[PDB]
Amino acid sequence: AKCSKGRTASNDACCVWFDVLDDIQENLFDGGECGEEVHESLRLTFHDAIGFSPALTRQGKFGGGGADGSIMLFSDIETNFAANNGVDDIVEQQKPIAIKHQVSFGDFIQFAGAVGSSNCAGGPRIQFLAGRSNVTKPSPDHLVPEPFDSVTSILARMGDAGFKPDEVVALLASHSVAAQDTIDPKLAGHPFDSTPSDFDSQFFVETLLKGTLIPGDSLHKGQVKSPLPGEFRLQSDELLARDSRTSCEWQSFISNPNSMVPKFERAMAKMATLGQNPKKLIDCSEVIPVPRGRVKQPTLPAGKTIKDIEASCRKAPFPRLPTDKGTFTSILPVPSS
Ligand code: HEM
Ligand SMILES: [Ca+2]
Ligand SMILES: [Ca+2]
Repeated sequence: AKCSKGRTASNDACCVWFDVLDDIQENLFDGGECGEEVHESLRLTFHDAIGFSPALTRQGKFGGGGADGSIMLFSDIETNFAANNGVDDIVEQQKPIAIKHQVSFGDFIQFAGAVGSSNCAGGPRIQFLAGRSNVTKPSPDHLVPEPFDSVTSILARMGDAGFKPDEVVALLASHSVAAQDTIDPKLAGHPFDSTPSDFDSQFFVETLLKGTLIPGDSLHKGQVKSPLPGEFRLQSDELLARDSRTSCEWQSFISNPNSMVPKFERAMAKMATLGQNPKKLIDCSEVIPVPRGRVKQPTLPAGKTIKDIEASCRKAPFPRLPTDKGTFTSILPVPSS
């Protein structure tokens, strides 16, 4: 099929997505940047999709429709769930764009996450299927993991949704391009790793450092001490890096950084289709841009040593990494306008 600007797709119904791509790249994402709107859009993929619970369905209760646009269509309900603090900003930015292009909310949310992540250095190229229906119901509350939930709780929730522990760790590669706004609002924009525009393994390294700093005036629910000026640390990430159920796979992204993109891609393709049958969607994956940037070598931050790493994988020692020279410079907050 002939799409706009001389582009083609095997299925004519993919053509619309090239026009959505141009709009979000130029406007929402300020010229194809891996910044604030990308980070928010990637988080939104999870907050929409994870509202899916076979455990509830099996007890004769509504379990949620998964990657169905519900968080957007029913934003008034879902964005007031506690675990959805901070999501309404991006939902309200995205909603009129989906409507103006007459594409479904569920499809738009996943598309924005896939396009956006491809803008990050060394980023993924997530599969993109289209055809999700807008006709759904609001998610039940209490289906989105919180940063104060135990590893047992997070793994049981994610397991109900369909993800093994290794896949939970892979999905958390997203925290390599990520910041917080609502855990400590005064430190809004402080990222989870030193490189929030690079889809790299710094998140996995830096979460294994000993927490030594309270970045603001106090700690807050869901937060623990951070290791580096400018960085923010979630309670949950700290625990998952160190728990025996997840610690080896956490370290695996440091030992074998080349695996991060493929494992994230596979887990995201699954997440993006919770509540859907791919065989009844169309494959518009070719619309997603090809990411740029090499696989970076993970390093220890300037001023840190191996003694600062709380190595937690029983079977295998923490890999030998280079250490950045000199003294550490505080990590810049992520810009937002
Ligand atoms: C496994 C349990 C998870 C927990 C407990 C968790 C928790 C959080 C929290 C507390 C924040 C900061 C929210 C705020 O204060 O602004 C956050 C941000 C983020 N999360 Fe996670 N998350 C998890 C899984 C995921 C998954 C599966 C993805 C997507 C694949 C994801 C993508 C992101 C992104 C990209 C951000 C950055 C948002 C921004 O910069 O505005 N998270 N997460
Ligand atoms: Ca949903
Ligand atoms: Ca990073």
